[PDB]
Amino acid sequence: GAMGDFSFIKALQTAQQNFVVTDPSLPDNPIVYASQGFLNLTGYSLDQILGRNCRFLQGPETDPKAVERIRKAIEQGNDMSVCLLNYRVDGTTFWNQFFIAALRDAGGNVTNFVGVQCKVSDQYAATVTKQQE
Amino acid sequence: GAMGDFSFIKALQTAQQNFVVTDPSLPDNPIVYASQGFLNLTGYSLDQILGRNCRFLQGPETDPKAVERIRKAIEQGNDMSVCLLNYRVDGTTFWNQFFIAALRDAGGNVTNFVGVQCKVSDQYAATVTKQQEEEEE
Ligand SMILES: *[C@@]12=NC3=[C]C([C])=C([C])[C]=C3N([C][C]([O])[C]([O])[C]([O])[C]OP([O])([O])=O)C1=NC(=O)[N]C2=O
Ligand SMILES: *[C@@]12=NC3=[C]C([C])=C([C])[C]=C3N([C][C]([O])[C]([O])[C]([O])[C]OP([O])([O])=O)C1=NC(=O)[N]C2=O
Repeated sequence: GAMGDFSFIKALQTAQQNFVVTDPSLPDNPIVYASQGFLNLTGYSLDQILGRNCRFLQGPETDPKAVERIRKAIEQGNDMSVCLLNYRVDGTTFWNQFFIAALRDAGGNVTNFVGVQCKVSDQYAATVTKQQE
Repeated sequence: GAMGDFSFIKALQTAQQNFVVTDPSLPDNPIVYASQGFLNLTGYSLDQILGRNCRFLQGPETDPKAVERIRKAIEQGNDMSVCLLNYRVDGTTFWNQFFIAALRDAGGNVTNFVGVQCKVSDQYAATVTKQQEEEEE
């Protein structure tokens, strides 16, 4: 039973609270801050996270074509998105649809990236990957 | 058959988020960084934003009780989820659902705030302010 019973108000607030911030000033664009939401999704504690590129969430069966695409996406310094196979701290798997935006200072330089992460269904993942031509 | 699930909506909802960063170390906690999404939604250019407390988005029909709760949260270094009525640069209004995330330095002082903002519906706003007040009883 799912059809009537969707709580879009909690869903939306949850949406706002799963994120990381990265610092492309630093080498390999590490995560430097992370939300509690992100902790709960991934299962990793802060100490295992900050200082790294969140490509650590990737693993064996992650699509490299997709990874390639999103790195290409981020390269000019702009706002793109992607769905990727991601591994929890316990090795379990989940689809991660996430959206990356650049933060800019008074010089119009990208100081930081912010990324909101959304766990999504196999069905969703099929869809978004099928639409690749 | 009937294809789809909740995660499709969640995905759509997270795609509507945009971001700012403020600096409470500075006077009056001004915006210092912003994403393109924040400019589009509000209508202001980057130049017109950076350096201002983002209360400039507020106006005459903004719930003052809500604004004050925000101020309390900020003073205490707490996170805060809230829906406000904001005004674009052109005068038009919209409901702003946003999450304020406290950020600390190594001394454990608040040095930044991260803001995730979101345009939401009259129905959303209605329901949410309605869910408040009850909470106050
Ligand atoms: C990670 N989300 C995420 C969040 C931000 C703000 C940024 C800038 C990147 C991501 N990534 C992508 C990752 O860091 C990396 O850019 C890609 O792997 C492609 O580049 P490489 O160097 O590996 O070729 C995220 N990747 C994820 O797997 N999950 C996320 O949530
Ligand atoms: C502004 N969003 C927003 C984002 C962050 C990260 C922070 C710290 C604050 C906000 N505000 C609140 C506003 O700046 C101000 O701090 C409050 O009004 C506090 O009370 P006072 O009485 O000092 O004004 C935002 N307010 C909005 O209206 N819209 C935003 O997007």
